[PDB]
Parts: sequence; C-alpha cells; structure tokens
Amino acid sequence: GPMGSNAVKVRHILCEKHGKIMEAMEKLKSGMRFNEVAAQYSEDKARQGGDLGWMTRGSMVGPFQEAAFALPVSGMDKPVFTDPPVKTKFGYHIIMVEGRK
Ligand code: NA
Ligand code: NA
Repeated sequence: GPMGSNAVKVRHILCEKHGKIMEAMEKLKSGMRFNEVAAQYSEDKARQGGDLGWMTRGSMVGPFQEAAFALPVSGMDKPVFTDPPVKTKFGYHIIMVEGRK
C-alpha cells in the first residue's frame, strides 16, 4: 500500500557496544559533525560518513525504522538525532535523517 512508498535518507553511527556508542554521543554533543563521528566510531558505512542513503519503509530493522520516521529532516550543521541511542539486533545506533518522502 501507500505507506510502502514512504522513505528516509538516513545516516547512522552503529556500535555493538554501549560504551562505544556513548563515546560517539559525547562527540556529537561536543559539536563534532555527524559524518566525522561516524568515521571515528561507526561499524557500518564508516567510509560513507554513516550514510545509508535512501531507505524505503519495510527495508530497515524495526526499532531503527520507527526511530527514523520519527525524526524530522535535518542537516549536518543543525542535526536532529536519536537520543538515547536505539538498540537493534545489530547494536546501538545514533540516527539522523537528511531527506524524507
Ligand atoms: Na554493550
Ligand atoms: Na532489532
């Protein structure tokens, strides 16, 4: 149905360990740009600055999807990200959304 046409352009920092995702969160809260935090800490898409690109509804793991569609579009100078980090079967994610359909 129509909700399957919904999508987000999404960027994340993924860390297996809670301690490490919290380190990443401290860097974001210090002002570090999201892509730079992802380069330092993310275990997925690190070389893309955490960018997952466009992801349609149904393509993301449940807790990640619910968190992502709840975030407004933001940019890396004025980010709006998940706090606290979101736990999935992959680990802990910090997410921001750069586009919405
Ligand atoms: Na842990
Ligand atoms: Na999960």
